[PDB]
Amino acid sequence: QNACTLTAENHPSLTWSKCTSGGSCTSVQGSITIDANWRWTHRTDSATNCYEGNKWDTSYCSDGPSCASKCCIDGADYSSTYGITTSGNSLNLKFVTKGQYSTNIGSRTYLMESDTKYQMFQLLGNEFTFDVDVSNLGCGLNGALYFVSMDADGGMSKYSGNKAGAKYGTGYCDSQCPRDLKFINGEANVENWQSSTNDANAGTGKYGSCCSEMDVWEANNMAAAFTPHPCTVIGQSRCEGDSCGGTYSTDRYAGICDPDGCDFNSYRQGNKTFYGKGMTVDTTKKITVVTQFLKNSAGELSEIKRFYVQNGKVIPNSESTIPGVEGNSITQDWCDRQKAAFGDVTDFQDKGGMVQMGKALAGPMVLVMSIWDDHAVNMLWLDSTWPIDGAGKPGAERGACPTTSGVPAEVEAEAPNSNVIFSNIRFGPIGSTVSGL
Ligand SMILES: *[C@@H]1O[C@H](CO)[C@@H](O[C@@H]2O[C@H](CO)[C@@H](O[C@H]3O[C@H](CO)[C@@H](O)[C@H](O)[C@@H]3O)[C@H](O)[C@H]2NC(C)=O)[C@H](O)[C@H]1NC(C)=O
Ligand SMILES: OC[C@H]1O[C@@H](O[C@H]2[C@H](O)[C@@H](O)[C@H](O[C@H]3[C@H](O)[C@@H](O)[C@@H](O)O[C@@H]3CO)O[C@@H]2CO)[C@H](O)[C@@H](O)[C@@H]1O
Ligand SMILES: OC[C@H]1O[C@@H](O[C@H]2[C@H](O)[C@@H](O)[C@H](O[C@H]3[C@H](O)[C@@H](O)[C@@H](O)O[C@@H]3CO)O[C@@H]2CO)[C@H](O)[C@@H](O)[C@@H]1O
Ligand SMILES: *[C@H]1O[C@H](CO)[C@@H](O)[C@H](O)[C@@H]1O
Repeated sequence: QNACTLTAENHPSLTWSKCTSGGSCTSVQGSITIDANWRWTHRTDSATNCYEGNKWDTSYCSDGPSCASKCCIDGADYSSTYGITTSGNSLNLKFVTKGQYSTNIGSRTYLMESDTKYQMFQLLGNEFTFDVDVSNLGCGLNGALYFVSMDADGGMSKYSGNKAGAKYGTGYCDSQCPRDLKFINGEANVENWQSSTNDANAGTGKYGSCCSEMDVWEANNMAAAFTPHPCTVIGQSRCEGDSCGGTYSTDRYAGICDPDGCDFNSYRQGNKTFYGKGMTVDTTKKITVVTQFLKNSAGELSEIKRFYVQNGKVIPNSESTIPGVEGNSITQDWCDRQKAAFGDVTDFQDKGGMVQMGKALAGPMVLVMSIWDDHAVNMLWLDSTWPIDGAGKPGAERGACPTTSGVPAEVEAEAPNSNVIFSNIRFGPIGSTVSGL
């Protein structure tokens, strides 16, 4: 995709903290950019849309390279159009933003090191911490902070058709191999475009974009999970059609990434009073979330540990109480037992498990922060009973939301002013971001 400048692109600023062994932390001046799929896509020579509603203009261009050449993405009106604001080390993403001519739903954003480069993190062996407020995030919504193995420049150095780069939030990928991206590998995803049946702005193209994914945080004020998702190809790669896998496909496991992950949800692991409104981890208030990516002596990822801090008390992750799935952290062995007790597909195992996730964590990964609703499962996998008839079966109950919650059109209409606030990002070696773990 080319880049256009009918609208100035000014990344909202966002500071974060790099911490050293001993607890000393240094302020870093970063910023954030919005993902290209939310941007205006128009012809390079006019304001005429190349993509509008849920369609491409195929009277103008009709294949990947030519649309990538004749179309561009433009700047983004962060606050008034997308409901994205920052202040200091704090980022607020609003759910539905109604402007004069348009309605924006959700957002996906990336931390920048510079105007043209995502801030890369190498997580293995290290510690990542942030504060989050999910208090205004109800059933059916997901405020997500995670890492994916995108390239720092959005793919510019790999794909000559991508002339927009990280500045315009290009190059996305995750463990769902998403096919709704309008540009992948520097080529517009216009071939075999099929409009979504329930999302007025979306469709899927011939191609999807895969890469490793570490879901540090997927949460609302009812339920939370952290989930590694390995891929048999570590970095960004293009997939084709149904072989992409991911959930907007016929066989979600048919592709190269694990679409389920090895998930830890306190509620799903059997502790229903640990996380929620006024609970041990109280979701009406700001929560500090600590994640440690531990190595074994061979240098592989052996364990993911979670701690919470609220009002100065360190709260270790809740004990999983599912019989046979004892433990409060994610390990290969724990994941084997979890999949067994829940009767779930061992795709995590088949695609390389912890060791394969650690290969991604050893490399650079992009930090992404988003807010969204779910046009496939109404977020029931996160905060409800899933499958909907599975009450009493181990693994089915994930939160206390009703099985009728989460329908995008309904939650968009009822809770449009929902929002999530990510703030106070701290990163460094183990023990460096919060004292007294
Ligand atoms: C869900 O996770 C909760 C936090 O991990 C956990 O709360 C903990 O409950 C125990 C009760 O067994 C409390 O222990 C208190 O009582 C014992 C015995 O009287 C004392 O020896 C302890 O020192 C303590 O005072 C913990 O305080 C409490 N932890 C927190 C952080 O509140 C729940 O038990 C878990 N629920 C399930 C079903 O496992
Ligand atoms: O097309 C321009 C239009 O896009 C809207 O954002 C879309 C994104 O284009 C789309 O990628 C995203 O898809 C997410 C979906 O909503 C979720 O259910 C789930 O599947 O994850 C997807 C992202 O990976 O949906 C949004 C909403 O349709 C903007 O809201 C809009 O302002 C803009 O004009
Ligand atoms: O991230 C983008 C994509 O995520 C989809 O949700 C996934 C979850 O990420 C995934 O963890 C979950 O996996 C569950 C699985 O579906 C069930 O079979 C269960 O038994 O085990 C897993 C534990 O949760 O699946 C969902 C469904 O795909 C969103 O649906 C999608 O909208 C979004 O774009
Ligand atoms: C069209 O089809 C989608 C496929 O996921 C359904 O979920 C929905 O009913 C939409 O109307």
